[PDB]
Amino acid sequence: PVETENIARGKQASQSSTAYGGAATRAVDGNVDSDYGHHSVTHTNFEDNAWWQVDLGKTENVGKVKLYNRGDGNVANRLSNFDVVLLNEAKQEVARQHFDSLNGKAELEVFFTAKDARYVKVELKTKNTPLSLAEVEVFRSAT
Ligand SMILES: C[C@@H]1O[C@H](O)[C@@H](O)[C@H](O)[C@@H]1O
Ligand SMILES: [Ca+2]
Ligand code: NI
Repeated sequence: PVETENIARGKQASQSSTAYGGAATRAVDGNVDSDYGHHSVTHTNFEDNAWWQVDLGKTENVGKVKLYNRGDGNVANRLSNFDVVLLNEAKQEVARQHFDSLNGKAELEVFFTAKDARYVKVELKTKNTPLSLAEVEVFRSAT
């Protein structure tokens, strides 16, 4: 049971690198449109262990992180073999979940057990592959 407010929206975002103009802030712009050509999907270099991060700006009790995959050009499978990580204000890991695949689905819902975190990170574990996210949404645990 989570709150409805997407607390990642408009927050400071960063990523390992930026390519094809795929600014990290596109994942927190309030637009889940997954077509790259519509300018709301991020893109890093083709590199090893690409990552993307949002800073929630303070410590929040997180219950759910929802990822929206890229949908055009059939390169959806680049979001595979990845971690979703929650960090504290000191940037130490407080939670981590591993996923093989989204299995063709446009989105993934990730449920955390009432974790107090300031940062949310997506980390690819794969070589020479870019990280592209249409959107990352984060919701507080319902109190
Ligand atoms: C933005 C570009 O989109 C194309 O469809 C891909 O083939 C390229 O690899 C790159 O990701
Ligand atoms: Ca977006
Ligand atoms: Ni179009």
